[PDB]
Amino acid sequence: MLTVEVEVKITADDENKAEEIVKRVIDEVEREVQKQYPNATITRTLTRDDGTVELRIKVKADTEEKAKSIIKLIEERIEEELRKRDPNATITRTVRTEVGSSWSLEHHHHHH
Repeated sequence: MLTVEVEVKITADDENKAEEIVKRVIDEVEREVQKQYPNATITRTLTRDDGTVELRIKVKADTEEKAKSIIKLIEERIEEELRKRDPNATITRTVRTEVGSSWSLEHHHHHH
């Protein structure tokens, strides 16, 4: 089990609504993801700013690929629902976790 974060910086005219709409999405997707991916735990961290909301979704899952699926469910719904109140909402997705432990120190020379 690995954890992966995605930091989506959202520029919006009404950041106050932007945050609350995204939260509504995260939770309505989360309850479904706990049934489809019972391994995958979603955590959310939003912080508002002068015409911005910094969204950080932390998905702890078996694989970051299946976690990318979960992130995409959140992406589609946050973008849709937010623009329905505020069309100024442009989201900028940046992956905060670059999946390490790539370098496998596989040392083996068995005498037979």
